[PDB]
Amino acid sequence: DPLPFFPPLYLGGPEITTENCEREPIHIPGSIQPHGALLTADGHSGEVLQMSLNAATFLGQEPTVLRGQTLAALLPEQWPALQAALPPGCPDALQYRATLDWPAAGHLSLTVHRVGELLILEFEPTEPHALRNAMFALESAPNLRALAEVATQTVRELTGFDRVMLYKFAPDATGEVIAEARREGLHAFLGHRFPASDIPAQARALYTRHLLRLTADTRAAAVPLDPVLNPQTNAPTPLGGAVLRATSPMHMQYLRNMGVGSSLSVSVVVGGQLWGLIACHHQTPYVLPPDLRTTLEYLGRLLSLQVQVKEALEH
Amino acid sequence: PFFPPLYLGGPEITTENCEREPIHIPGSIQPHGALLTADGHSGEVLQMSLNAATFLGQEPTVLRGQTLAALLPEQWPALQAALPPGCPDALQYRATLDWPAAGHLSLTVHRVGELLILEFEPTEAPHALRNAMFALESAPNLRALAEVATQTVRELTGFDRVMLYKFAPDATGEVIAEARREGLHAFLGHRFPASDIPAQARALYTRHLLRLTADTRAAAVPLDPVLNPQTNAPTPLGGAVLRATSPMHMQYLRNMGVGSSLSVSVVVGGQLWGLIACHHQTPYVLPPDLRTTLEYLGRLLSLQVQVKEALEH
Ligand SMILES: *C/C=C1/C(=C/c2[nH]c(/C=C3[NH+]=C(/C=C4\NC(=O)C(C=C)=C4C)C(C)=C\3CCC(=O)O)c(CCC(=O)O)c2C)NC(=O)[C@H]1C
Ligand SMILES: *C/C=C1/C(=C/c2[nH]c(/C=C3[NH+]=C(/C=C4\NC(=O)C(C=C)=C4C)C(C)=C\3CCC(=O)O)c(CCC(=O)O)c2C)NC(=O)[C@H]1C
Repeated sequence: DPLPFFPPLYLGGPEITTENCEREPIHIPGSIQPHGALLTADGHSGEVLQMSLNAATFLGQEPTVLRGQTLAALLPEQWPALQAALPPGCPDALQYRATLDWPAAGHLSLTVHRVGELLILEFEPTEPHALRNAMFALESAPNLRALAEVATQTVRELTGFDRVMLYKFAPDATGEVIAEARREGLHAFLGHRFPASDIPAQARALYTRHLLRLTADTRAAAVPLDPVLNPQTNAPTPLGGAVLRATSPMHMQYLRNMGVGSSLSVSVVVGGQLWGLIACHHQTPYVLPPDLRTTLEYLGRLLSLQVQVKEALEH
Repeated sequence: PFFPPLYLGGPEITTENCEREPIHIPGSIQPHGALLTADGHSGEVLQMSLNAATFLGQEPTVLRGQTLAALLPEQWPALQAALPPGCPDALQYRATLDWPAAGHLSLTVHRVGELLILEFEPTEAPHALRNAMFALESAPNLRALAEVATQTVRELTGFDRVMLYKFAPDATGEVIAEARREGLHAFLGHRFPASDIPAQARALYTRHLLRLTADTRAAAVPLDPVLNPQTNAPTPLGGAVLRATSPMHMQYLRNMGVGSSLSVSVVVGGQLWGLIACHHQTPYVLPPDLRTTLEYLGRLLSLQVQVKEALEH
């Protein structure tokens, strides 16, 4: 039965069980994963409102100094570019990316998107023809099976992940692994099917708009935003669109129990519906840098197109 | 059918027989790169472009005996695996060579039956592609998508004019969006006859998704031999971006005052929906890595055109 979200934990909401699963507000956890930092800022003035508690250590500045400046002063070269790329009223799915040379922290990748009157800024550390070669190989795959196999093998070669699967949703939202590339010694998930509740209906809705989520370390504690609520609204900060967003503790338990230290998946979206996932596992924690993740994002789109094409060749 | 090419004493092309010029088999290439053909098994260099000596820095005869194994040691096994016998002519493999004579070359290979076609071009060596991808996806409708696409391509390439050129059901063409330098004629809204891109050119553009005329006044460079030794027949060059352009079309480009031209096919439901069409007033060799960006954009636009057309119908 579909039911509306509970309030999050920090607003006195209940703790989540196998029973009320589908009502966790996974988009507003009030916290981020510790391998990057996040700031929120007023979309018109550029006043800095919220920051992750670890921000001082990524950005090399005291909180009170950060919060006491506008983005115009903090990001003089990027602030006008942000404002042109992310105009008021734009969708929350639109992202702008730049690379910064920050004194204390080396090269940072900056990813920005806009939710209403809020700008959300994510900072992460950042670092030949493999993509072009893959694009052509995908297109020349003769059928859906060969496409799925080429796609899994390519992603594994690009990333070094221990396991890369192509998980396909059935009409009842039960899923099935239809191809996989895996490290020697791992047991096969190929052909196994998993119940629909493994990915509850509110996650699948989110996965249709924001096409990549990840869990870099399934044992890492989440880092709170400070303050936790958006001071504009005294309400929760929407983090659906932020890759740094904390993963559900239900899903992190489900991962640790499998022996997985790192998770990542890309949505494959066909005709406006979530067709399936490029899901990846690593046994140890593992951070895939932003520019490599971009390659996977591009492959997500290519695969969406090629899945349509291969399936049309099939009636 | 097709007329024989000129160099096999076929008729010269006119506006009476546009549909029959065998543009895939011109027997020549554009001079900003070099092309070798080679045997699929032996790696034996069978044809070369008369300009190969320039790019490769090799005494002419040296090449036309040697083997790819010898000539490209690191690459030759990769090719063997990447382009297995029986693969499609559409499948391409690329690498960057740090080659003694020329700082860096791009190498592009595909296979047509028993022949490997190798293309060499100068090359080199950020977020504009990722930023463009998200911009295309958040365009609210087909019109805005067209506008974003043309603007994005112009910004990435510096081309004087970028158009989105949409085919009607009878293959009449219509410019539905345009991004252009100040002080050019506007082609926005204009419609053109089907014959401007004849049926044989459209079919070849459904399979091979990018072509260009880097300089509308440059002479083609012959293949030597012109005929493939294997077959004593013309080498198919349709999958080669170095292919000499139709003189008919070079005449069209010159009459419009274009000096450099490039287009990318937008393919939806197995059919040619339209083209990203680029003009420059002067000669312009777009480097391979930037062309790759446009090739990606072509696929992304193909996806988004279907998405957007579905939310009208
Ligand atoms: C009470 C709720 C439970 C639940 C919730 C849940 N699951 C996700 C996300 C995912 N679950 C996945 C399931 C699988 N991963 C596999 O490898 C296999 C099979 C071999 C299955 C069936 C997957 C792939 C995801 C996607 C995320 C990822 O790739 O890591 C969420 C949403 C988490 C988030 O985005 O924060 C939630 C709430 N899962 C259960 O099993 C029950 C107990
Ligand atoms: C006897 C036939 C003639 C003919 C042949 C022909 N045309 C092409 C290719 C193209 N024609 C194009 C037409 C236009 N480009 C524009 O910018 C506009 C409008 C402002 C039009 C109408 C285009 C875009 C192409 C594709 C190539 C490109 O991007 O430049 C070919 C094939 C060329 C080749 O691949 O070698 C041929 C044989 N053109 C005529 O006008 C008639 C008289």
